[PDB]
Amino acid sequence: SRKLILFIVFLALLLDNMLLTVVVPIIPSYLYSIKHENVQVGLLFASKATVQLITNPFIGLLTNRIGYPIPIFAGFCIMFVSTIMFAFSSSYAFLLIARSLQGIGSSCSSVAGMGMLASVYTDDEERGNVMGIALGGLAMGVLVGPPFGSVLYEFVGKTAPFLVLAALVLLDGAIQLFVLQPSRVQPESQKGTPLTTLLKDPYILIAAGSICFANMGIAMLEPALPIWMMETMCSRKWQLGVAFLPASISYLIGTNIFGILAHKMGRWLCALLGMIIVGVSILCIPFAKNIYGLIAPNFGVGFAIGMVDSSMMPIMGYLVDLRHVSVYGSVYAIADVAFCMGYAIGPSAGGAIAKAIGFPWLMTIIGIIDILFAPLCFFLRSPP
Ligand SMILES: NCCc1c[nH]cn1
Repeated sequence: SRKLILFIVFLALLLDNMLLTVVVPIIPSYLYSIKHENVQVGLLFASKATVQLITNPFIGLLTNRIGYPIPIFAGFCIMFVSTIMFAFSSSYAFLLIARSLQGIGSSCSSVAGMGMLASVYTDDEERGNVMGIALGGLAMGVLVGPPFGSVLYEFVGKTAPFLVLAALVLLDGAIQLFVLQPSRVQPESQKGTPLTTLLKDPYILIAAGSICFANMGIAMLEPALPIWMMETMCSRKWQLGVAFLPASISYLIGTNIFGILAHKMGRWLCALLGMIIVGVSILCIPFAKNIYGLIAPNFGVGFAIGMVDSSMMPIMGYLVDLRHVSVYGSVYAIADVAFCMGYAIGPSAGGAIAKAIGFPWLMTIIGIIDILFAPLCFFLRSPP
């Protein structure tokens, strides 16, 4: 019964994304009051991604030395401490510390869980099938985070969503202790194909670049779209809120269906078509005149990014087996670094560009870049 390991990675990713999305509404409002009674706010937002990017390679190396369960449980402990600090700390410095620890725990959870899922699901088809579910864990977390945080903030109080998240994290830790049992440190058999050799690989680089650009598109789109909506359409707050909902719904459906549909169609073809579709949707976003015009391109963006992720993570695992030794911590650290590359410089660079040139020009540039990179996914196809 290795399904319990899938549940642990699903719960870990889901709770991580719940915390990440509950935090985004609550933190600016709380700060916009203590200061009374641009640089630092962006630093607080990007600290999680920056620290996760920094500590991904170290966790990738550590998983080879001490196995996966100890990093997974450590990621749990760090996440629980970060949740408690979010609950009870009300200073900006402590908020930054909590964000940095959340990033460290996110790195541990993501890298170790993806490596463990790759190692226990050695089959090519089942690897993608379960990684679709694991990736849909993040989509479910993103979907059910903001409403959960909002209702628990409005009805009970500020610390209630964080306390409930901490209780759910404690239950996740109890089941982790029951199934993983990190009683002792165990090493893996062989070495790990040092990162210097993995990054020289053109195919691993192509997969990481496709993931990075597909995620950077949405990472620049998500914070820079509401500003342009207020500039042009003068939409209401709730319209600014439900505009990106189709992207999340479509990402969930696309991930959960293409985790299985990518093997029969071809993972390279799925990534190529995903890049083309996300580029086309990003190009067509600026032409929408109202929310009803933005309903479909956001769906396309989310669907295509789901295809890209669900086809490219199993490509990373397959490439490490095909050309290197079968150790996955380092390669999935590479993939996580590719994700946080978009997640870190996404908002700031996107805003800077949208200030220098118009928002439609930024969207056009992102779309043409994605479409131009799409042919590069052809080289990922198997020789036969
Ligand atoms: N690691 C986050 C993957 C993702 C979800 N949505 C967009 N990208």
